[PDB]
This record gives sequence, structure tokens and C-alpha cells, in this order.
Amino acid sequence: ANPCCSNPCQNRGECMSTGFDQYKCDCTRTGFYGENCTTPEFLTRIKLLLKPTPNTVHYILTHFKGVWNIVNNIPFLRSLIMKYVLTSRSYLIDSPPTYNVHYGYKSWEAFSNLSYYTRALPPVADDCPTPMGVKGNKELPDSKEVLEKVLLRREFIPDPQGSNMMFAFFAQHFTHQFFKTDHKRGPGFTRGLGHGVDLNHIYGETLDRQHKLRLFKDGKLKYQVIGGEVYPPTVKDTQVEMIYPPHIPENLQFAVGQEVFGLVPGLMMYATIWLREHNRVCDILKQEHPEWGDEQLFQTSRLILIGETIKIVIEDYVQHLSGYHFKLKFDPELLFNQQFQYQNRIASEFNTLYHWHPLLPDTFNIEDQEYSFKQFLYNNSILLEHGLTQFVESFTRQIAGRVAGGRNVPIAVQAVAKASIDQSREMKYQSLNEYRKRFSLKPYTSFEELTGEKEMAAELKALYSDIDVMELYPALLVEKPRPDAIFGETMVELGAPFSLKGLMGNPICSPQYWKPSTFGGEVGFKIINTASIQSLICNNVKGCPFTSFNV
Amino acid sequence: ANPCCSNPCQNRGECMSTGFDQYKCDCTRTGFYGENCTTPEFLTRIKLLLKPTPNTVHYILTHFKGVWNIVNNIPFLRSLIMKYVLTSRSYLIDSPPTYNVHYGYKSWEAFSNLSYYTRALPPVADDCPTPMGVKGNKELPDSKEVLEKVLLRREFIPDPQGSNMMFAFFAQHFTHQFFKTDHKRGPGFTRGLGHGVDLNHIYGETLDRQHKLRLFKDGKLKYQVIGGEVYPPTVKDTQVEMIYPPHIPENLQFAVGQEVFGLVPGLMMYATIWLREHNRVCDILKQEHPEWGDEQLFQTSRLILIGETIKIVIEDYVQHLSGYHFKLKFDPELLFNQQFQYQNRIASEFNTLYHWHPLLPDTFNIEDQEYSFKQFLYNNSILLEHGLTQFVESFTRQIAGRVAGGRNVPIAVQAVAKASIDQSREMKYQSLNEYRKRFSLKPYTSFEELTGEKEMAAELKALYSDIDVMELYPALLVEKPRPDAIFGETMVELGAPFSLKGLMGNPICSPQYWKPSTFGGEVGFKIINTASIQSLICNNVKGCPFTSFNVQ
Ligand SMILES: *[C@@H]1O[C@H](CO)[C@@H](O[C@@H]2O[C@H](CO)[C@@H](O)[C@H](O)[C@H]2NC(C)=O)[C@H](O)[C@H]1NC(C)=O
Ligand SMILES: *[C@@H]1O[C@H](CO)[C@@H](O[C@@H]2O[C@H](CO)[C@@H](O)[C@H](O)[C@H]2NC(C)=O)[C@H](O)[C@H]1NC(C)=O
Ligand SMILES: CCCCCCCCO[C@@H]1O[C@H](CO)[C@@H](O)[C@H](O)[C@H]1O
Ligand SMILES: Cc1ccc(Nc2c(F)cccc2Cl)c(CC(=O)O)c1
Ligand SMILES: Cc1ccc(Nc2c(F)cccc2Cl)c(CC(=O)O)c1
Ligand SMILES: *[C@@H]1O[C@H](CO)[C@@H](O)[C@H](O)[C@H]1NC(C)=O
Ligand SMILES: *[C@@H]1O[C@H](CO)[C@@H](O)[C@H](O)[C@H]1NC(C)=O
Ligand SMILES: *[C@@H]1O[C@H](CO)[C@@H](O)[C@H](O)[C@H]1NC(C)=O
Ligand SMILES: *[C@@H]1O[C@H](CO)[C@@H](O)[C@H](O)[C@H]1NC(C)=O
Repeated sequence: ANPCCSNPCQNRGECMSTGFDQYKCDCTRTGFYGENCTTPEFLTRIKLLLKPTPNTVHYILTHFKGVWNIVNNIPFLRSLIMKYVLTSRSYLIDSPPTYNVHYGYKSWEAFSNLSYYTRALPPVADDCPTPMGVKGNKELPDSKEVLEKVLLRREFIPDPQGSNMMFAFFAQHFTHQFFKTDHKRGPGFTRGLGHGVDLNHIYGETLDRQHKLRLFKDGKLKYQVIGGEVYPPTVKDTQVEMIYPPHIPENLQFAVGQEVFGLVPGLMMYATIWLREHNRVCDILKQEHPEWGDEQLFQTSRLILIGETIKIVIEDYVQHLSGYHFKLKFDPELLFNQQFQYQNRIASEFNTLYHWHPLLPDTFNIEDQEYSFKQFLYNNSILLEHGLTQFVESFTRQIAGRVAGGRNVPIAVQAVAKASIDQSREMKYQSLNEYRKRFSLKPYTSFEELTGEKEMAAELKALYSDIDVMELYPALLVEKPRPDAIFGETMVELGAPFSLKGLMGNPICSPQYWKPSTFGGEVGFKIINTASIQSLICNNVKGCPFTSFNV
Repeated sequence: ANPCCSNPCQNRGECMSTGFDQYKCDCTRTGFYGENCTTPEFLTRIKLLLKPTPNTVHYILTHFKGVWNIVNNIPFLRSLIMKYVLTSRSYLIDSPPTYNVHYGYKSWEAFSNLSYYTRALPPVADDCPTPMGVKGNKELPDSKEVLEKVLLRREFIPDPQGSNMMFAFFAQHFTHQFFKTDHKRGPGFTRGLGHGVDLNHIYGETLDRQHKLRLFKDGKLKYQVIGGEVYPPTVKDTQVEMIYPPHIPENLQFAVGQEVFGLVPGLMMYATIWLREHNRVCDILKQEHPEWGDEQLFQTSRLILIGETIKIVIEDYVQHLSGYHFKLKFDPELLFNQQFQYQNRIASEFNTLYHWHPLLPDTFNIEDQEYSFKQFLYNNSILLEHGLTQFVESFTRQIAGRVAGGRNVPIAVQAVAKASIDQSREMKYQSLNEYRKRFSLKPYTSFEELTGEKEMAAELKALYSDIDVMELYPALLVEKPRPDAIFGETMVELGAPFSLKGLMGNPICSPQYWKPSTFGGEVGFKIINTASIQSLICNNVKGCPFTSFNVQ
């Protein structure tokens, strides 16, 4: 019924109903004009030719290794390139934010209510004839069919980039601070009202939860010592709410910032490391500031660990993931002379993009064991038996699964994968091609172009019929990867602007915050600017074992 | 004990202790360096001579009327000048915000916790020997003696700029959407978590309160008809909580967005006008979009009224208040190629600056009556008696009081005026001169330089002794006014950046929002861009009386 159901407005033009069967496109500042914002202005047509494809840019960044080696050691050049990466990506994101699951038009409710995930593309209206608008059948294909035909893992496909379990568990730990779905309200809602890197997965979302986790001396967090090793305190001791089955022994009911980190020993591993890191920084700051109280030591440590997290995410985590030969740099100063909004709202699609279910291995190899999923879930005793040292060494060696390329989702989490499809439809996501156009990508013209092969493409075609009806989430997993890479084009071009906007959008990246005195002097500041995934383990893991995000 | 109690660092340098008796100044991006950030870098001293004093700039905008008459009719030149007005002010404000009443250092708690008012200057530490840091006596002078000697009104001093009660009540109505003190937590806390012009004083702070105020038909708000006139609904039939004394009959307990707007008939007047305006726009939008449901009609009307408010504040309200001959312009497009943060956090000092108690008259004159404060308080029957037309006409004619100049706080609200002093001390405000330096002003060297006279200057020196111990709030009410103006330098120079930041910082001023389609098309868009205080009254007050923010 809604005339905007076909998504007629192109090039990020805004559709508005002007009657019962009439619409108008707002091409304001789109660089286009006309009824559908399809007719390019003069300067627009020029930029369209000079601007290369994402695959071309990706190729350059992943080749000419010797050339980039020169670039990386030239500060002025490295800064200029990183600056371009930051600016060009962030312009894809609406900031301040616009739509959510309940509003396909802008409203104060959609802007002010922080309980919502925001939306890069508005939902398909309720009165639309088809789930994707007007294209496709009355109903999308069976989610179970799609899951089994092109998603479920037949044989474990390893990651050509060699991402290890240290990478996988960092990804889940890191992103669990801003993807906290409020299942009470629905998939379009979040409990992470901070909408970014606040480290609530360490310090708790609320003040009362924080205060229960704090020692209230020397700025430190509460902890217990088992076998000489520092671990998070217990539920019984702190009285913070954690999610554990009732049979878990008291000393194994670890109390941490995120209530679900007791689900996975891998998550509790990083939880322990960051806990130790916080208290380590507390020791450092106190030595520098013996005149400081417990409150200032705690708050200053937190700001430092926020910095450390962002530093590691960019220069180690993303650096590995991208496959670039360019040395990515975390440097807030790059944006000081640029137009940039220091704020962020977590996008529902970014949560969807991050559903990297194929990442998970068949078994979790630790030391000389090979635990299954049923053995791994809610079993922190594995963490205590082997210790952090053994965990780091084991997880650095074990390879993870390939996300794109189709047919690699372990059946142990098939219910979760199916839910990603269902909840995407429930939230009325637009199609793959509409999201591709939203991020300046060419729409696929066939399922074979999408997957790069014939077998899976044929199964998809029998299911969806029209390529313009292909869903975003399943496509991400079946997409034709980049040459010897973990991801396809769509995963990167969509996720990277969500990511960098959330990293650099942090208030500690703003010029008033990005000062040494903010972090307790040059000593605190250096901890941030020298942070790495290696030093974090070296500075929290016994014996200081080697580690990286690849095998 | 804290080695930063003396406020040593200057030019917005940040002080940090390094020992029990040692401090270091962070001069990053200040343009200065040295131990106390007082050594100007090469490019800095250059601008130090190229930058005119705020009094000079004010002189230019308040003179050469014939010249501005030429400038105002040249769109390029007008926009360019207005562009300078917006940018030069907003750079004084920390955005994202920094300190609050409990944090004199940056912390995630101070940033993330929206229940705090933010602070332009950090609080004086608790372990400091004196309230101002190290200067002055162990305790500040008696607030009662300060109030009585230099603040209390002997004889009414009318505003030389001719501000009326329409202005006075608009100020109180408009600002009480973001100045909503959480008295249960303290004077440094707020209940306005929107921290800006969200119009919660019309629609309600919470979704729950909003829904009870809504008709859920044609996007409209609930209303009742009394004598053929549209008024807000009652507490009885909406169940929204309002603050009323128990002797007020339920039929007179009007329910609106802000729970305290029943306190003053002048507030309830604007609440009605804005209620009517909302439903007026819903009618207009429905005509343009018969295919729209109730929810989109309500929401789109809210964005438009937000636009209307900001438009009127700038082009009418601030326009009159500033005294500028230059025509101020509400144009979000002016900031699209400028570095600007579309976000705002309400500053505790902005609230303190807006305690315009001397604005209040001795009596509230409606038609032929002269209601005292006791009679005017919580008396909505006065509104139903005279009406809205007579209210607008009467308030347009009655002049308001001069804020600066000293001794003009009416006695009826002396307790409130004393609270403003005491709570500033409770929140550990830094001195007047510290706030002047914080906003690129020159510190006063004597109380005489502050007041511009001798009698009150002698009173204050006997109380404060040192000029560097003079408090911010009492100074604003006794400061030497600009030539025939309502305010002194400190008021305008401190407040204007807070204001423009909160106005332009609204998300609807951002490029993705500032589109016709955001407001339902060109018809809705035009309501914003042609709004004014007169049209607001004309479309919603019977008879369309002639109104203004000043008397003839
Ligand atoms: C954000 O939006 C949600 C969803 O509309 C609000 O939650 C609803 O609140 C109303 C009344 O407050 C209830 O009747 C609904 O049952 C709630 N729905 C859900 C799914 O929880 C929420 O109150 C809004 N938040 C704010 C701060 O306004
Ligand atoms: C913002 O800060 C205030 C003040 O610290 C917090 O209010 C305190 O909350 C704790 C824990 O719930 C209570 O024990 C205190 O009694 C409260 N004090 C006051 C003065 O209200 C408030 O919870 C914080 N807000 C958020 C969202 O964390
Ligand atoms: C791993 C368990 C999935 C089996 C689900 C039912 C089989 C449907 O999946 C079929 O799988 C075959 C094996 O890969 C493919 O050759 C076919 O293309 C596919 O249709
Ligand atoms: C869904 C997704 C997409 C991209 C990235 N990172 C990334 C990448 F994989 C390539 C280039 C830049 C960036 Cl920021 C990430 C990882 C992250 O930055 O959170 C996730
Ligand atoms: C305490 C205070 C200070 C200044 C103003 N307005 C104002 C002014 F009075 C002169 C120049 C610009 C502006 Cl924004 C105001 C009114 C307002 O913009 O809300 C209050
Ligand atoms: C705009 O799109 C509609 C529907 O997609 C189409 O019918 C029409 O021809 C288009 N107009 C132009 C000028 O491209
Ligand atoms: C938990 O892990 C231990 C290994 O430390 C294993 O022996 C035990 O069977 C596991 N328990 C469950 C319920 O999987
Ligand atoms: C800096 O300030 C301190 C205390 O205010 C003072 O003693 C010192 O002389 C100052 N130094 C300079 C270089 O201004
Ligand atoms: C309220 O106003 C009326 C005039 O309408 C007046 O007669 C009455 O005395 C007032 N009430 C009080 C308590 O002063």
C-alpha cells in the first residue's frame, strides 16, 4: 500500500508519501536530482569516474608489500593515508542517528531512546506486499532450508588468513560490550546504553554493579587468588548477578562486568586478563600519584583501558583482519582538522554483520584435550585446570573457521544461526542489494556472482528466485571471499564504517580528552599508545607466553 | 592540601598533581606553554592583538544602524556575519563534556552519567583551605548580608531595553525544559536527560507521561474546551502527575509536559499556546498527508515545533535581548562546512546564569488588575478569567526589571535568590574572575570596575575584601550594565556560547536532519523557517493580538 515500499529513491535520497499512491524523493545533498535522485550533477559525474571500486582499493592495500614497507616507515605518509581511511569510511554513517526498527522516518523518539539499536537502512513498512517491499514472493524461503543448504558446515573450512582462537574470543569479548540485546523487548533493542567502547563488560553497565565489583582501595577491582593465580571474585562475595546453571560450584561462579561471560571459558580468559590489567594500571598510577585516592585511581585506570582496547582493536585486531600491508594507526590527532562527530549509536546491522558463526571450530583444543561444545559451555574449571598460560598458548595455535565462502556454520550453533535469519526478518531488514547500494556497492546481478561458484548459487536461486530478494545475513556467509581472505566484499565495506565510527567516536578521542593529563600524565598516556595484544598477555599472563591473532 | 587549589594553570591549561605538594600543567593545544601555561606561542600573541575586546564587538553590533540596514539586506553578507557569530561562540564550550559537581578531573562517570549537569569549570576541591581555593577568608560572607545590601530591590528598576512579561515568561517557559533540577539528588543534578530543546515541557520527559498526554488521534495532544476555548486536559483525566497545592480544585489542575507549569499562570499561558500550536500543525500535516497514521503525525509535529522554538529563540528572543542591529538568522546550513559537534550537555553554570530574578515585576498586571505574588501563585482561575488574548495584550505592555545594575531582586523571591547564592557555594563554584578568564575575559581589578559605581562597591569590598574571591552569581546581578542594556559583560559572554551550543547542537540542525522530508515536506519545513513569536500567538490566540518581546 505504501508507495515507498519499492524503495524508489536511489543514492541515499529520502522517500516520503505525498498521497495514498504517490511519493516524493528528497535528493537534498545527495549529489543527484530528479524523481528518483538518479540524475547526477556535473561534479558528481566527475567523482564517479575518479573513484575506484572497493575491490581495486583492497587489491592495492593487499599488494606491493615492498612499497608499503616504505610508506609505513614514513610518518607523514602513513598519517595521510590513515587519515583518508578514517574520513572516507565515517561519512557512510548517519551521525546523529536516524532510524530504528520501529521508525522508517525520522523522529525524536528514534533519536532520543537509547534502548534501540539504530538502523543504517529503515525497516520495510508493515503494510508492504512482500517482506522485501514489492519484489519476491509473498514469503521468504524457509530459514531452516537456507541454513542447511548453504550455511551448515559439512567439513571444517579453515581461515586462509590463519585467524586463531585468540582472535575469535577477543572478537566475542570485545563486541559483547556493545551488542547486548535486550531479549525482554526484542532483537531491535539493546541494554548497552553507552553504545560503544565503555568497557561495561568489565566494569558493569550500572553504578551499583560497578561498586560491587570494586575493592574501593587503590582504585582496584575485587578478585580472588586460587593456586597463586588472580581470578575474578565470586557471585557469593560480590552479590552481582551472573548467569550460571545452579550446579556450578561457588568458587567457579566468577563475577565480572558482563553477566554472560561465565558461559564461555574463552570469554572468562579475557575477562581475567583485563581484570589483571586494570589492577596493574592501578599499581602504576599509584606509584606516580601517591597523593591520589581510590576513586581517581579507578576512573583514570578505566580511561586508560578504554584507550588500550581501541589501540589493540585497530592496530592488531583490525590490522590482521584487513590483510593490509599498510600499517594501521590509532591516532585521534588525524581527525582534529577534519569534520567528524564524536558520538556513536550501535547499528542493528552491525550486530548482524558480526554474527560470525562460521568462526567457531569443531572442537576447542587446549593443551592435550579437545573439548566439545557441551563440555566447554559453563565450565570455568577448564580455565583453572590448565591456567591462563596454557589457554593463551593453546588458543594461539588453534585455527578458526572461514566466515565467507558458504557452508561453514558448525551444527552445534545451528539454532543461533537460524535465529539470525529469523530476527533479521522480524526486524524487517531490506535486501542485500539495497544494503550494498546504501554503502556504494554495485548490486549483484546473479547468485553466481554473489557466491563465485555454481552449486550454492543454484540452491539459493531455487529458494529466492530473484537476486534482489537475497537476504543480507545469509549472503555474508556464502559470499565469494576475497582472494585467500576470510570475508567477502560486503562484510568489509559495511562493517568497517560501523567499526571506525564507534572507535574514533569515543569521547577520549576528542581533542579535549586526548591529553596526557586525562590519563594521569605521560606514564598513563604511554600505556595507551604502546598497548598491544602481545603486551597485554605479557603483562597479565604468567610466564608471559607469546600470542597473536594468527597461527 | 591539593596542590591545584590555587587554580595555577592558565589559558585553559589542565592542572594535575604529581605529589602531595606538586603539580603539573597540561598546555596541550592551548597555544601557550611554560609552568603555568602563560608563555604565548608565536601565532598566539599575533591573535592577542588582532582580537578585539567583547565590549568593542558589542559596540559595533549596537551602533551604525544605517549600515546594518544595508548589511541585513545582503544575504551573502548577513549569512557570513551570522556564520561568525555561531562559530566564535561555540569554541568556548567543551563538547563532549568534561567535569561535573563530583569530578574535577575527566572520568567516564562524569561523561556517561546524564543525571549530572556538566561544568564549564571543575569544582574547587573539598580539601582546599578556602571556598575559592586559597584566596579569601575561611568562609565566604553571609549570603543574607550580600542579598540585602546589593541584591534586594528598593525601588523597581525597569529594563532600558524595554523587555516585557511576554519575554520574561517565555524565558521561564523555554528554559524550564532543560533546567530541571533533581532536588532529591542535589542542585548539581538534572531530570532533563535530553539536555536541550526536546520540548519535554510540552510532551513529557518519559514515554509513559507522553502517551497519557496524547489523544492518539491525528497525532494530537489531549485538550479540553472551556467557554469555547482550548486548554490543557486535567490531572484527573490523564493521570499525569502535576505539582499543585491541595486546595486547587481538580477542574483547575491542568496537565502538561512540565509538572511545575501550574505554579505560574504566565507559564500555563505558554503551555496552552504551544499545545494549540501542536494540534494546529497536526491539522496542516494531515491535509498534506491523508495517508499518515496518528504516530507519524504526532512525531513530525514535534520535530516542527522543535524547529519553531529554535527559530523564535534566535530571531526574536535572542534578537531582542542582544540589542543587536544585525539581524540574527536561524540557518543550520551555515555550519555544514564548519567543525561543529551536534550534541550538548547542559552546564550547571548556564542554569546559574539564567537565575534572572530581577526580571520579575512587583505586581503582575492583567487588564486592570494588579495581582500580588500570593494571588498570582497557583491561580489558573486568573487565566480562565481574563483569557489568553488579554494575557498576551497585558504581558506585552508590562515592562520587566533590569537584571544587572544591582538592587533589583524583588523581596517576594528573596529566599529563592539566597538559594542561588548558597547552592553555588554548595556546588563549589570557582570565583567570578576565574569564570571570566575561562571565557576569554579580563579579570576585574576592583569592585568599582565591576559595578561601575562606588556605593555598592564599598559594600562588597567590606564583605569579600578581595576581588578574586567575588562570587559569580551575585556579580551578575550587580555588574555594570552595558550602555542602556539589561545585562553586563559577564552575563552575555558566558551565556551566549552555552545558548547557541544548545540550539544549533540539536540533531535537527544536522545535515541528515535539516531536510524538507524530515518535517513532512516543504509545507512543514516552511513552518519552521517562517516562525516567529507573533505568528505563534496570531495562529493560536483568539483575535490575533499584536505581541513582542518589548514594550512600545
Ligand atoms: C524506548 O522505547 C521502548 C519501546 O517503545 C519503550 O518501552 C515501552 O514503554 C511503554 C511505556 O513506557 C510500555 O507500555 C511498553 O510495554 C514498552 N515496550 C517495551 C518493548 O519495553 C521505552 O520506555 C522507551 N524508553 C524511554 C526511555 O522512553
Ligand atoms: C549518576 O550518579 C548518581 C550519583 O552518584 C547515581 O546515584 C547514586 O546511585 C547509587 C547506586 O544506585 C546509589 O546508591 C546512590 O544513593 C545514588 N546517589 C545519588 C546522589 O543519587 C546514579 O545512579 C548515576 N546514574 C547512572 C545511570 O549510573
Ligand atoms: C551438513 C548437513 C547438511 C545437510 C542438509 C541436507 C542436505 C541439503 O544440502 C545439500 O547438501 C549437499 C551436500 O553438501 C549439497 O551437495 C547440496 O547442494 C545441498 O542441497
Ligand atoms: C563486520 C566487520 C567488518 C570490518 C571489520 N574491520 C575492518 C576490516 F575487516 C577491514 C578494514 C577495516 C576494518 Cl575497521 C570488523 C572488525 C571491527 O573493526 O570491529 C568487523
Ligand atoms: C545567560 C544568557 C546569555 C546570553 C543569552 N543570549 C544571547 C545574548 F544576550 C546576546 C548574544 C547572544 C546570545 Cl545567544 C541568553 C538567552 C538565550 O540565548 O538563551 C541567556
Ligand atoms: C523512478 O522510479 C519509478 C519506480 O521505480 C519509475 O517508474 C520511474 O520511471 C522512475 N523515474 C525516473 C525519472 O527515473
Ligand atoms: C568440565 O571440564 C572438565 C575438564 O577440566 C571435564 O573433565 C568435565 O567433564 C567438564 N564438565 C562438563 C559438565 O562438561
Ligand atoms: C606559576 O605559578 C606558581 C603558583 O601560582 C608561582 O609560584 C610561579 O612563580 C609561577 N611561575 C611562572 C613561570 O609563572
Ligand atoms: C485567585 O485569583 C482570583 C481572581 O480570579 C482572586 O479573586 C483570588 O483571590 C485569587 N486567589 C488567591 C488565593 O489569592
